Amino acid sequence: GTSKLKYVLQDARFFLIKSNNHENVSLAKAKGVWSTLPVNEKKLNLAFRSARSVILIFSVRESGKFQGFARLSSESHHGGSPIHWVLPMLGGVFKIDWICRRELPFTKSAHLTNPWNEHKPVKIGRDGQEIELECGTQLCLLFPPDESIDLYQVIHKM
Ligand SMILES: Oc1cnnc(S)n1
Ligand SMILES: Oc1cnnc(S)n1
Repeated sequence: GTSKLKYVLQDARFFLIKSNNHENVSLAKAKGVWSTLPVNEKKLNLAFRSARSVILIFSVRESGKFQGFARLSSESHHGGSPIHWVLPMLGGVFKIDWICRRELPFTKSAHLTNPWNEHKPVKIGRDGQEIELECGTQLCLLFPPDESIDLYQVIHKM
């Protein structure tokens, strides 16, 4: 069902994350981690303390798709096991819990606009662009359900 998903997304904040390659999204899906540039690290740390859930919606540059979405489970932290990001600065590491590892083509989100980016289609935005609550909620509900994920453990972290 979609009820636990809606519960996780209640009053959440949403951020568009743009990866330059598929390899970095693969690492994030395998290890439950993300790292970003300092400007966005600051925004995400501020958001993590401000909201019951912070959702990252991932899109690989030039792919024409989103590759899934995940919820921050921590603020960024330095040290830890090194992540071999295939780079084209990546300071702290956020731990993330994946909510959906399935893709969504941009053609399916054409009816959603982001008020925080001039009401342009939600696929449009720089890395770190915040997505308004209603737009982000509907975008997440468009993804195919990911039956491999159990949101019970995520709900307990809120
Ligand atoms: O492709 C990637 C991987 N990790 N951080 C960033 S900003 N981009
Ligand atoms: O939580 C973390 C931090 N750093 N590396 C890994 S693999 N996980």
